[PDB]
Amino acid sequence: SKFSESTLSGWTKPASVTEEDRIENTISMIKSAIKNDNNFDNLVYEVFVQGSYGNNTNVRTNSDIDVNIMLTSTFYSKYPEGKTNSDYGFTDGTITYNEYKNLILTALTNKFGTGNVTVGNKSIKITSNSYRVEADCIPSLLYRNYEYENSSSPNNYIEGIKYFASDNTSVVNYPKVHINNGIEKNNQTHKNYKRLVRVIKRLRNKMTAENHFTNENITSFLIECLIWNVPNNYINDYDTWDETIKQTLIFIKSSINDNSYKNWTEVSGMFYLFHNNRKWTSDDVSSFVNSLWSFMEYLEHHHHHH
Ligand SMILES: O=c1ccn([C@@H]2O[C@H](COP(=O)(O)OP(=O)(O)OP(=O)(O)O)[C@@H](O)[C@H]2O)c(=O)[nH]1
Ligand SMILES: [Mg+2]
Repeated sequence: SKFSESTLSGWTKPASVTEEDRIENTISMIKSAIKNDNNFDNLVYEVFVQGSYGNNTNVRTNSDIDVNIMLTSTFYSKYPEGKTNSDYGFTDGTITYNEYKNLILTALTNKFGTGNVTVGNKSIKITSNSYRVEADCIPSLLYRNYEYENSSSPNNYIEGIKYFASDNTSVVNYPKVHINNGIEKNNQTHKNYKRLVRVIKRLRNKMTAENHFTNENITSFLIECLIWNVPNNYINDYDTWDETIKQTLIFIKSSINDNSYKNWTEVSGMFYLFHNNRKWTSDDVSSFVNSLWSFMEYLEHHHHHH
């Protein structure tokens, strides 16, 4: 490629943490907002980091931390066919999602101030200078998937999250499963899986910045999922980032062309990566990979002259 091995390696680095305790302080301040609100006293819930910070795939220190505030004493379920809540001894919920969200908003408002809480479509932004909290908060309910492994046992399920965007469309994710699977792949690749994620994100940004290629449907989450689908041998068998990226692009192109991409899941394994309601298409990813291939000049220009 046109980039040195030193340059590529720099672009694999985790984003610097200019706070040392940013994740810690952020989780702790949000937890404090909830725990001191008496209206949560009888509720069970978890405050945890998801997205790029939860996966250690963040490439910019300035980016916002995604914090899930997940209710678990009331939850949603996916059952095997023909089963209902009463087959598992459950009610339809002692609190609705909107009631829970409004409690969360009150707690966050009391902690951070009404002018520093903004409700977006899929998250609540906290911009608190006083407590140094810059975070996207996702209030969710735990989602108990009993169907995936066909569990009739109330305590055996795959754990996800579910919430309703501000337009009331349903969103189901499996952030903890995603995190666990990404840790596993990192362990199997000598920590090079997440390094590869980070350098491909930085190269996407560089292609946009330098007017080579721009496609708003190529999200960071998509890039992480694409790289998670690269077989470990393409990461473990090479001695340079140049060659690792080269083989990654060859593999993704081949997999779109031979339709095997249709079996790829997101990192959680719980949804397919490509389908008709994703923001991206296979054409988008083909274009992205082709553009990266050209940007990196894996086909060297004539006489090494651009
Ligand atoms: O489970 C998910 C999570 C996220 N997304 C989609 O990914 C987009 C970002 O959602 P996230 O903010 O959770 O992803 P991320 O931290 O890894 O990436 P960045 O913040 O750096 O962008 C969102 O706009 C959503 O479209 C999913 O499709 N499924
Ligand atoms: Mg994010």
